[PDB]
Amino acid sequence: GPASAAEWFRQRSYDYGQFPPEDLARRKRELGLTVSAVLPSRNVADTVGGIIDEIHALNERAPLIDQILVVDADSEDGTAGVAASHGAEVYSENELMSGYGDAHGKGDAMWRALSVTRGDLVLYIDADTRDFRPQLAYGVLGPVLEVPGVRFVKAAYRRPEEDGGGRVTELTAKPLFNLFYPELAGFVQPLAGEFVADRELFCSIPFLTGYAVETGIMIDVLKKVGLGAMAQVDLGERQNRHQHLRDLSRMSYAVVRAVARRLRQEGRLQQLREPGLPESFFQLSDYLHAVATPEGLKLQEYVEELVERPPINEVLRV
Amino acid sequence: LGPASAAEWFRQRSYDYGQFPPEDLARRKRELGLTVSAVLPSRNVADTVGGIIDEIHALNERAPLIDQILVVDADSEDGTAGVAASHGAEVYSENELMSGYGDAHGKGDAMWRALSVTRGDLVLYIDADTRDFRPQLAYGVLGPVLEVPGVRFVKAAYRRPEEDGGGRVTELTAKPLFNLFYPELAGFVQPLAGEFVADRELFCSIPFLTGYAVETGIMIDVLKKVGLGAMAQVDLGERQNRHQHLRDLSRMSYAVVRAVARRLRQEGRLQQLREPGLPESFFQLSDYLHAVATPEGLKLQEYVEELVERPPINEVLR
Ligand SMILES: [Cl-]
Ligand SMILES: [Cl-]
Ligand SMILES: [Cl-]
Ligand SMILES: [Cl-]
Ligand SMILES: [Mg+2]
Ligand SMILES: [Mg+2]
Repeated sequence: GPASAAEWFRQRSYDYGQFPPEDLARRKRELGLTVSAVLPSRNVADTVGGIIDEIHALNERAPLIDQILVVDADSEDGTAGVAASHGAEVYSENELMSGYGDAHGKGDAMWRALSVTRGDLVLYIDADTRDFRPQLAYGVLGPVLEVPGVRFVKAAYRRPEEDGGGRVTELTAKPLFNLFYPELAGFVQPLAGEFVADRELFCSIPFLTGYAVETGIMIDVLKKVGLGAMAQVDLGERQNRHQHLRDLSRMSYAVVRAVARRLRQEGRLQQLREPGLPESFFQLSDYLHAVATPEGLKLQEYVEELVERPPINEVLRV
Repeated sequence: LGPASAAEWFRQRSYDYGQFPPEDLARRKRELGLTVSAVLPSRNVADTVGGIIDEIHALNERAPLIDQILVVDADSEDGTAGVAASHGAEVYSENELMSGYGDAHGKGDAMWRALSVTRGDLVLYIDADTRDFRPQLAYGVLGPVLEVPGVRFVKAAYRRPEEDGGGRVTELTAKPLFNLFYPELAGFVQPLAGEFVADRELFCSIPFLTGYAVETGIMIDVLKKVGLGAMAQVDLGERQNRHQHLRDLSRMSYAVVRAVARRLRQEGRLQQLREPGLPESFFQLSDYLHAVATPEGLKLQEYVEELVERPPINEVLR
């Protein structure tokens, strides 16, 4: 395995420039591999159309993506119809793994998607990217297709200069990973939605359902394949999204919850509830967010249960 | 028995500074014979400490509340010392106080050492970098210590100029971490606030973490010492934001994480932190690894900060 974070960073970081699309396509045909691109799509009517159009144009020059799969996460904006009218295979998430109830977020979408992905490789992609450059499709395929032993590949990129990622990455994930999962500290965008692996890998791990999904995947893939089999590819620039700091806070909470849950399974965290601490203070699903408003201080409460899906292998018709 | 919930505490222990007219506070302070020291941990703040001291003096004219003003200077290159002295504050070098401990390890070291020169029954910590120092920044948090019996420790609450739950580190690191591991603290609007007051005995009876981890350690240790019902916060109105770079915030977030981790390890909630099989080269809590994307490629950068716990100053000074 890798000797240190730094040795991994050196051996397992690439630029998209090292994998021209033509070459990859040649290689893929040679390997006899297929690729499903999965777009978990929640109210992305203004963007999925463009992404699908670009994947299509890419496939013109170099056939790399076999299945374009949009999973509509109960959108109210016309997402499903936009995706459909641009030629993607579209599924509502309610209709997949239907015995599971209704959509419980990005993770649930990404997980359920596996039941209809046909490719040997599953490439997850963010559906909300505003100017989708071809390399957001193929860049991460580079190392899975060409480097022995590499099994999982994450995007790295920068906003429009030293980009350590968005705010949840910078202030929640990187700090927690440095402390608890030092092997993950070399990833530039550990929470990126573009990543690819063998379909079998994804079918064999649990998926956290909400925002914590990328966090749980990073940790579980690490434990499964080892750091040496993980890589990242510099894809250049990505206009980061805008969001309200107030809403990032609950996303940060999910990241925390995911680490805490994994720490508890490893046995590093035990007796999470402090003996002495009254029951009334203890409710993990209950997030309190104290704020100051022009009208006084207020205690806001958010209730989100941390739902987790089992390895879909265990639960899908074989 | 204490508050039965964070919401119960939030109602009973949150105040507005309007509830504590300074002249009323001054009377009660006089009646009890209490003195107050104001401690300003100062690193390169020549442009702001002048006003702060000035304003504190102006407030004492209407209502004597601060008996001693201590500027503890981190050997600023900007003439902080001269400014503060000429404005009539007492000035001390952080490296001269408690010098047997060597040179100072950042903000927390300076705050701890100051306890060797504060003579006040009560110690009020204040930010030295505030641009517009309003009167209530000097008296607001004194309200409950003085007027509410049972209350020993009071934290500032405030908003930036619809719903302010704090700066990025507070929002994305502290609140998430406290919600999970220290739910008793989730009602604090500004848990990492630099301005807060307690009795000197209390401060002398707890360790201080050095560096940026100090505010976190204090919250957790005060909580354990006196209980939630003895803590309060007071809304102080509008506080200007001092904005900084998302990169540098990452190191600060990591200090919050480190402070929580250490307390968890000491309680026994966290154990066997270094996973077995993880090569020694990966495990170094003082080394923060910060992966970034630059226009010249991906870069793994590294920040080193030794975390030091100063003992309760009572154990040093008999
Ligand atoms: Cl859990
Ligand atoms: Cl839950
Ligand atoms: Cl430690
Ligand atoms: Cl250390
Ligand atoms: Mg809770
Ligand atoms: Mg380290």
